[PDB]
Amino acid sequence: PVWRFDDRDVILYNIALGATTKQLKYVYENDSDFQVIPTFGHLITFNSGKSQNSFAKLLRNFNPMLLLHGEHYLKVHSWPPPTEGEIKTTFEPIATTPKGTNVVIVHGSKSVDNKSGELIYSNEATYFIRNCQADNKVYADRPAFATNQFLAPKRAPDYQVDVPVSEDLAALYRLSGDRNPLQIDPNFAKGAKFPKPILHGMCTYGLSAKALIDKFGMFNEIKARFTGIVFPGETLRVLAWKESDDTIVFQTHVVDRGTIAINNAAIKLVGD
Amino acid sequence: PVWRFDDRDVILYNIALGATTKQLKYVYENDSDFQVIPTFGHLITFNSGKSQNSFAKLLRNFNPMLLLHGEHYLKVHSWPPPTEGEIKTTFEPIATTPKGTNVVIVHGSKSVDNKSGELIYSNEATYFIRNCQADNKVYADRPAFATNQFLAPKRAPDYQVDVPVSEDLAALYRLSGDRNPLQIDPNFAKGAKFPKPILHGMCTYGLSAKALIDKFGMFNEIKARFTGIVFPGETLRVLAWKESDDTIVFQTHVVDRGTIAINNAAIKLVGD
Ligand SMILES: CCCCCCC[C@@H](O)CC(=O)SCCNC(=O)CCNC(=O)[C@H](O)C(C)(C)COP(=O)(O)OP(=O)(O)OC[C@H]1O[C@@H](n2cnc3c(N)ncnc32)[C@H](O)[C@@H]1OP(=O)(O)O
Ligand SMILES: CCCCCCC[C@@H](O)CC(=O)SCCNC(=O)CCNC(=O)[C@H](O)C(C)(C)COP(=O)(O)OP(=O)(O)OC[C@H]1O[C@@H](n2cnc3c(N)ncnc32)[C@H](O)[C@@H]1OP(=O)(O)O
Repeated sequence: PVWRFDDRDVILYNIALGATTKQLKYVYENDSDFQVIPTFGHLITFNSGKSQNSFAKLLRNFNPMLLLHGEHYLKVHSWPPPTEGEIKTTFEPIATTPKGTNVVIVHGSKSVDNKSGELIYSNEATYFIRNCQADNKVYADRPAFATNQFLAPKRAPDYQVDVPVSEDLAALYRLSGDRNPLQIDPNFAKGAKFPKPILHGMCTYGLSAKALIDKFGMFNEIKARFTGIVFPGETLRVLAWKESDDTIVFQTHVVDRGTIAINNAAIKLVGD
Repeated sequence: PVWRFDDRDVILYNIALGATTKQLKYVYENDSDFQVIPTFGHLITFNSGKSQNSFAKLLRNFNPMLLLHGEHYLKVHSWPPPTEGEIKTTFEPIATTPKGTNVVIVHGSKSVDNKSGELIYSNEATYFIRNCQADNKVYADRPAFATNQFLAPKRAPDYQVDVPVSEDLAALYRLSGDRNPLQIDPNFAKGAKFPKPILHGMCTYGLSAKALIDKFGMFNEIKARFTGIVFPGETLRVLAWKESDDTIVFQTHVVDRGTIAINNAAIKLVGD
């Protein structure tokens, strides 16, 4: 379950989240401040091989076509996140909860340096799966940040910014590891009850992450709920509330349809 | 000297050349017509290890910073080009010719399938190197197509298309293998007497090739002279003439400055 990556991966990922040559630190591997947007650490989800599917042991009548990314939580334990090297990931179940004819499963992971043993990333993916069953069980504990609902305060955001999503971004973003046909193949997306392919939840998430970093700087911790779908070609609106010296609460909206794509979300800033 | 590549490399390359999700044949690995734009075969130039620099052994006063891609010839011998596998490449010098304080050097290569021995690609790369010296020598015979002038006919073009070059295109394109700082680092480009980083010769070429394919179909042989620089953010204009059942002659102009970027160029269409 070893993920091998280098600056090519870093740059291909950063570019997909909107890094331009105005920011050589994200797109040029020899730049003095070369760095990867920390949501990159989620990619153990897709590049750890067969063991990454171990959540499915707990599901009855699982059709991957009907799976949606429901929430994601990511912690970077070792700062800054590496731009090259080797990471070994170990997976474990956290919880399964029936929601009507749906299931919500929480899949937990730890990602270490495969050379040294050093803890680098921790992830908790939550899937919302339609027409699926599972036992009502809790298996493991979670950090508070991961279950914080991070309700936006009832006041205007301290910061707001629009982020265009290219019609072709899913095709580029998916090269980072998530080959799900759902986001590229119209006939597959049609079988999952969408009128055309949708945008990877983790893409919206990274686009939001990137926008927040330009404004508030780097973070080592992130959690969010995917509350509504995004299509390639649409324009996102990232709303940000600075709730402490440390913590930025946010929402990502779809300008075009007036829905909320990301809710119950926050980042925790690395300090100085 | 083994290049390992797969659908990811293919799609990453296709996108940099302007392939969109309207063309799933170029950007989705499970499309039944999944295929790579054949200029992909030049990439042995960058993905074959240290032996690929062997041309420099014939050079005196060589500074890589002062190197420019001068001409390029590619033949595809095995149709269609593979979208995954392993290719072993071997290189030979073809010619060195001093032009005043410059050197023109031609670097020959054959790229086989590493498992089978099958000739996949052949390349002839011509570099124009400023402030360089070399002997006046001819080492090898060359195909007619590689040395053809392909004079643009006097009549009006049969076909004409504009191809906009994103200002960020260099940053994506170079992930296909060519890591030269000339195209990304403004400081290095300044050392080369360019007011901003230039676009990769092979990108202009691939962009041009892509546009030619959308109109004329697939080709298995291509040759072009790089006669003018291109800057990312500029608009290319491809000019084309059908000169036989086999052969399409072209040029690529830079609209913004009224220069000729690619001249003395043709493609050989794939048969029936
Ligand atoms: C190899 C590993 C593979 C793993 C990665 C897989 C590949 C990935 O590429 C997949 C993707 O990227 S898919 C795209 C990203 N996600 C989305 O777009 C989801 C957008 N949100 C929605 O369509 C709805 O919130 C929707 C449809 C999810 C739910 O909305 P509703 O149908 O209106 O459900 P609702 O009636 O609101 O809620 C029922 C109960 O579920 C809880 N809940 C709601 N949304 C949730 C969510 N997003 N995550 C977790 N739980 C959620 C509610 O609390 C409710 O519970 P309760 O009744 O106890 O209050
Ligand atoms: C393993 C790793 C290897 C890596 C390899 C490559 C890595 C890459 O990153 C490199 C790139 O992509 S660099 C960018 C691409 N190239 C360009 O943009 C060049 C555009 N062309 C020019 O600026 C000029 O034609 C220019 C500057 C090239 C020449 O024009 P001039 O200085 O005006 O010279 P001129 O008076 O026109 O001619 C002098 C003699 O040189 C010959 N010549 C001219 N252009 C040539 C060319 N493009 N190719 C070959 N020979 C050329 C002329 O024939 C003339 O010789 P003669 O008088 O005997 O005929």
